[PDB]
Amino acid sequence: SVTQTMKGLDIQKVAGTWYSLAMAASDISLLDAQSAPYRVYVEELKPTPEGDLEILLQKWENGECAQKKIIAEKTKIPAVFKINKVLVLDTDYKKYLLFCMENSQSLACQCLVRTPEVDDEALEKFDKALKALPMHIRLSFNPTQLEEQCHI
Amino acid sequence: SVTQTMKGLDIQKVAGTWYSLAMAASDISLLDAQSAPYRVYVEELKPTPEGDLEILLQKWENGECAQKKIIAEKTKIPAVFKINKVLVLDTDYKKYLLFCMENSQSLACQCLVRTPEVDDEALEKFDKALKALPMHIRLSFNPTQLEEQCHI
Ligand SMILES: CCCCCCCCCCCC(=O)O
Ligand SMILES: CCCCCCCCCCCC(=O)O
Ligand SMILES: [Cl-]
Ligand SMILES: [Cl-]
Repeated sequence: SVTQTMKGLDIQKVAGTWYSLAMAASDISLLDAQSAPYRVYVEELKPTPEGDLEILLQKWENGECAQKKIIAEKTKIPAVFKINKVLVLDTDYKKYLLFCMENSQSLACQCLVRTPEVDDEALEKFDKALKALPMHIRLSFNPTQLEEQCHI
Repeated sequence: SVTQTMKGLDIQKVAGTWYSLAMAASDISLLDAQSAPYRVYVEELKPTPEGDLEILLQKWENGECAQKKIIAEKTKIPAVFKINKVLVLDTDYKKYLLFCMENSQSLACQCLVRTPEVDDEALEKFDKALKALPMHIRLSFNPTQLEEQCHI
């Protein structure tokens, strides 16, 4: 599984606007196509007062880019949420957030960033985090693509 | 461009059987689909006595895995061949070979290995080599997939 988790995570401080700067997955089929199952682009995190996590994302399907609203239910553990588990690996709230989704084992991780900008330090932390994980596909987006619906 | 090249390359010593262990590209569309243009799997390098390079590869197209024979013409420079330029970055002849293809700028690099085995040292050299290059997609294959036509 994923052996890395943010201690003392303040879910309220991750609210707002994020960009899916990089994505990686255990299996090529999870991200290879615009419509692959883990090819989802984060737009906004809406934490509830009850401590759950409403996610706004983009997902390409039936040939166009759909906006989708998902709920990740809090758990026993603070850096873990359920839909499929969502684990928050690391974040500084103001610049970057790393997270992984795992089922059952299918696994996908992203480097979220606050601005439409290539952040090398945050890409570095993502790479370090991935070293320990059995990834077979990695994608990254350029600033033009970050400002486009479904990163086209 | 690519700023890395094997000094003193003995083209005759790269003959024989190779496996496409990892691939990376400047643009997602160059490797994302089974039929993407730089998604080609090396099977065998046949150097000519004239010093050219006959390549046997697999390429998925019109829904099946085709065997294709290509000629890379030698140039002024020994670690450079022409079809699109092919640059040999590094090789130890017995275990791994790193190479890049560039046009015009579209760029794709592979980590070839001699055996159907995950070679971490060779994946490390590939990563180091890629750091200096503007890659946005990376793929890697497992030993089951290395023994299959078109790595399925
Ligand atoms: C705390 C960060 C929340 C991470 C956002 C995850 C959004 C996608 C989760 C499930 C993706 C899917 O529906 O395939
Ligand atoms: C010296 C190593 C030779 C490298 C093998 C390159 C094979 C593919 C080159 C062109 C690929 C294509 O046809 O798209
Ligand atoms: Cl729980
Ligand atoms: Cl020449």
